[PDB]
Amino acid sequence: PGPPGPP
Amino acid sequence: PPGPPGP
Amino acid sequence: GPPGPPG
Repeated sequence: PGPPGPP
Repeated sequence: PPGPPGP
Repeated sequence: GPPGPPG
C-alpha cells in the first residue's frame, strides 16, 4: 500500500 | 493499491 | 501504491 494522504 | 485517507 | 486521499 501507498502512504497515507496528508491531513 | 493507494494508501489510506489522511488524518 | 499512490498516496491516499487527503483527510
